[PDB]
Amino acid sequence: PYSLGPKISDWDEQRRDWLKQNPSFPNFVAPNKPRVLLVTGSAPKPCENPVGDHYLLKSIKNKIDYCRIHGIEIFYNMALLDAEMAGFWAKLPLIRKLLLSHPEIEFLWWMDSDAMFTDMVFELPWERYKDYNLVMHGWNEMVYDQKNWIGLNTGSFLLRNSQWSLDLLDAWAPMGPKGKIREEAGKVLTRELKDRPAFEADDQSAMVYLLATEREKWGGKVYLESGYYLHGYWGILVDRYEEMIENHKPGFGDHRWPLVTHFVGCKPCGKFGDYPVERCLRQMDRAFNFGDNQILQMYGFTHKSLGSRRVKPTRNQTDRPLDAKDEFGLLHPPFKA
Amino acid sequence: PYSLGPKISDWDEQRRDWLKQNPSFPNFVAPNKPRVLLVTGSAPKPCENPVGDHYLLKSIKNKIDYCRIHGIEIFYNMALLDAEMAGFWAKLPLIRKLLLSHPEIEFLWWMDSDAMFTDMVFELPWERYKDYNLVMHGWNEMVYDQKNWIGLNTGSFLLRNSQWSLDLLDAWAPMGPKGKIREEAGKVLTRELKDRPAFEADDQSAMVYLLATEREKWGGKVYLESGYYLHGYWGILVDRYEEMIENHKPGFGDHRWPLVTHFVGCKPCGKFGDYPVERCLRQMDRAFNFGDNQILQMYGFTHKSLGSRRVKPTRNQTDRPLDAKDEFGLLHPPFKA
Ligand SMILES: [Mn+2]
Ligand SMILES: [Mn+2]
Repeated sequence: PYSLGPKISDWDEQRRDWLKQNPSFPNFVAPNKPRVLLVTGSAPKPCENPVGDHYLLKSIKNKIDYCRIHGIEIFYNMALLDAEMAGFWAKLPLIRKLLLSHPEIEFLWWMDSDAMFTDMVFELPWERYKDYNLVMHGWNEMVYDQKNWIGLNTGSFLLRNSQWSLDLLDAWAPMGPKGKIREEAGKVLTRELKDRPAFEADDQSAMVYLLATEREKWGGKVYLESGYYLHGYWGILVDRYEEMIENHKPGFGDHRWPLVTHFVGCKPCGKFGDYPVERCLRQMDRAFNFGDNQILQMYGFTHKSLGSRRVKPTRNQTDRPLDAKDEFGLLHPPFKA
Repeated sequence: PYSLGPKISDWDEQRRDWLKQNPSFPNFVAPNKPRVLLVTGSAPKPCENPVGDHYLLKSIKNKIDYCRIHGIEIFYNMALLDAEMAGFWAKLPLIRKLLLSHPEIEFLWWMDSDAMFTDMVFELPWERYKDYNLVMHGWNEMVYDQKNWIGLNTGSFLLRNSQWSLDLLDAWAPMGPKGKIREEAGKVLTRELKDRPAFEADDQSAMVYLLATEREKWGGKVYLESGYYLHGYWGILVDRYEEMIENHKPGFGDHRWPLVTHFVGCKPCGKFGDYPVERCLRQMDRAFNFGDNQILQMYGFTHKSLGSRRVKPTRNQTDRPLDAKDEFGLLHPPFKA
């Protein structure tokens, strides 16, 4: 029987004792501000589609920028820790290892390489989640009533460092082991979930199924967020960027200015995507520049357009660089004070 | 004539005033630990040789890991701010912009994309530099006496946020403007510097020439460091990794375990390069794994060999993960306390 690791039952007590013995490493860097580790990753080998690595590079630059502004540490994984949990299941062993190795982290933010930050101002509403252990974008009706395989998203989620979360990982992993287990679990998921195509079990479908069938055990500590785009499906966002620039401003996080643009269905690095690679790549460039404009503007620059790598000044140089203060206070924000 | 920007003459007073008004952003994060921003970058377009982008991705992962452990923020530039200062000269306008935009940073650490951290334990000896404004790997005799074009290295250096440094940037830039200026400067540099081949002016040669011709003006505040490999030439280091693993341990930073392995002359993003690309990529793989083993060790894994992307456990999983303080104290080091 597959196991993520030796059973731990007293992790909340272990963390409590460790935190008391190591006050230099508090789990809350401030009142309503948990210590957060953002975790992402990609394969240790070059992309099968070679230009895909350039897009991975732009993706990590984008996350570096958001995390620098917001005081979040980053871990970038390139190692397969468990051959049975390859592919999109690889995040489970990695997450468990990081939680157990970093008792000082309160929340782990898993974020796919193909999920891009497009609101550099918006800060997660941490106080909203003080009584919750897992936060995912999604809708209660789609998950619990319809059992829709896209009723939630596992490409951008928050998981609290807690015994509950270790237990959740154990309950989530069973459909993952490569081979007959994952193949047959995929048949179950396609039969039981709404709108799922035929393919081996994936972690997102497995989470929908877990929550829909075991709601009494898990649902009370799960927050399905639909107020802002913790995950934002690219197809309904990327063509609207210029309208957002004209009508809105960074900071909204929702349809007015999405926190995350996530390129589900695109395969820039592998093969067999649902959308043409050329369309995906050009929209990924637009999303990158949409986010990057918010970084460059702190420094007096902007992209000439969302489709151009070239930048231009937004203002003249000055011999009093400290008299202004950037429009959105991202050079010296309270998240880093 | 070319100018990096309008003349500022009172930057030290401006920073002093800003720091007093913004005590939430001190320029020293600990008694003798300056606030440091590590700056790197790469050209905005995809590599002409697509696999080059994979190596840029491995490079930034490596820097993320070192900087997470050592409490250093990262800025990754992909924008050309000045068309005249193309190529490696592009770091001058970038550095100036970042210094003037981040008064809270005390040192900017410029590090090339082809420079990799290979000692994850070693911390820079900041107190050694308390009376200096520019720290580069090199030798006084090679720069000031021999005027050798490789007597110092500008691919990994520390520059203090100060008026002196603004003035240094102004004095360093004049040979940079692309075209006739850079071409004619290259003829002067090849004539005046020892061992320099014939090519247009580069920023490293221009720094040797500045210091050798204007030592009274600049030399007092420059620290040419040779006690550890703030820069380390890959061609003499990479073959010795096995010997280092057998005989030494991380933390020395020098010939026993180099802080930086720098792949000067390797150009995996372009078509040429001074050295055969095959050895370049194989040795970049080894340097990445040499550094990555120090990260993975914390988590109970190691690369199967220095040439392999695969990893293996170094120990069994446990239900008491917090009793093991990792060998080199990198999970909870004092740099992040
Ligand atoms: Mn995804
Ligand atoms: Mn270099």
